[PDB]
Amino acid sequence: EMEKEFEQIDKSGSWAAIYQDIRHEASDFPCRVAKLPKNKNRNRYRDVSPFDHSRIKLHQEDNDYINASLIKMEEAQRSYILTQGPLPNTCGHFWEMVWEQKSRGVVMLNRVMEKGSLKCAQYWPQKEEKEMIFEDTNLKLTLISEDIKSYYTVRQLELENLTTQETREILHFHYTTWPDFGVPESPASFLNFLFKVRESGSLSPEHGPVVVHCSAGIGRSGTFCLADTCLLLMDKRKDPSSVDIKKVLLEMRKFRMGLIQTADQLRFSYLAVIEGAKFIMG
Ligand SMILES: CCCCCNC(=O)[C@H](Cc1ccc(N(C(=O)C(=O)O)c2ccccc2C(=O)O)c(/C=C/C(N)=O)c1)NS(C)(=O)=O
Repeated sequence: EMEKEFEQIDKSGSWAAIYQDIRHEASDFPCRVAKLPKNKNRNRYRDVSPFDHSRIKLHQEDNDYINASLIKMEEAQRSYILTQGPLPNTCGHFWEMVWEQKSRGVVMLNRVMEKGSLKCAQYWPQKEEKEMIFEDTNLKLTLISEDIKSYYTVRQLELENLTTQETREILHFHYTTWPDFGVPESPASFLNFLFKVRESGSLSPEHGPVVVHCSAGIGRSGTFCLADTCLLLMDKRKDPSSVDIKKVLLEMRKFRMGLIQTADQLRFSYLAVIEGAKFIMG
């Protein structure tokens, strides 16, 4: 029972200690491509890079680099591409990735501006009649429809490979209420958002991996993938109480560094799973 464990950590207020154990135990792999001088402007943060072994490669002989990692969860049979919020100069790379990986959905967990500064480039069109064209990767993006709700917005986008004239519908799930500081009060809206993404089929095997990002693509984005996999596993195993969130996180960290950046985010992940289980259980 993780809820029982949850209350113990709370009781003895040892979240930071536990979060630190995970940090210490976390995998560590080379990120040589990410560090090449030629890719300096393709990274938002100097200390956030994709491991070479799990990085997403753009299908171009020029520079195949993009700060994105493929998190493959074998047992849960779920895959996620975690990436950084695109930069002014990497929006075309971003959509090129979405196209080449055949993703069905993009999940955004932050706002373009937070705390008064830019945390992500405006990579999608805001008005139907004003489509976007990424000349460097030869892609066209058009806002087809938008549905603004209280805690999130879902947008229907059309991505066109100008080279082949081929087009695909891309769903953009934007969680718009994540607080500037800290984590949400309750995982309720976050969980609802998660189920909305699921219900769309964007997380399903018939499509490429969903693309998930926030600013660095490790903290909030980690919370999303962690909660989803844990819930899925509790649904798959005949003994749901065997699902160990700390274990799941360490496994995910083998594919991208620093998923879950604070003790608050860790605690929140527990809440989300526990609360999500009480509902998803039936
Ligand atoms: C693995 C390497 C990490 C080493 C530390 N590096 C950093 O914090 C940063 C990168 C970095 C790492 C994690 C961040 N973070 C995230 O959840 C996220 O965006 O992935 C959050 C982190 C903590 C709390 C909240 C958030 C958040 O956005 O919710 C953020 C976002 C902060 C913000 N909202 O302004 C930035 N690098 S640098 C050059 O020192 O600035």
